[PDB]
Amino acid sequence: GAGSSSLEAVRRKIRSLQEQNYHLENEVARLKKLVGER
Amino acid sequence: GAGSSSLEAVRRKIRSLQEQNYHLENEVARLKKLVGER
Repeated sequence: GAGSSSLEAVRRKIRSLQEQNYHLENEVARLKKLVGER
Repeated sequence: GAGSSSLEAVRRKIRSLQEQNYHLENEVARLKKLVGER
C-alpha cells in the first residue's frame, strides 16, 4: 500500500538512465573537448 | 513493478541518474547551442 516503487521499472530506468548518464557525460565532455573554442 | 530490495538505493540511483540525465541533457544541449563553434 504505502510502499513499492517498481523494481523492474526503476531497474530499467536506472540501467537505461545510467547508460544515458555516461552517454551524455561523455557526449558533453567530448563536446567541450571537441569545441574548446576561444 | 514489485520487488522490495534496495528500492531506496535503486530509487536514489534512478532519481539521481534522472536528474543527471536532464542536467546533462539541458547542459549539453545548451552547450552545443552555446559552443556553436566551427
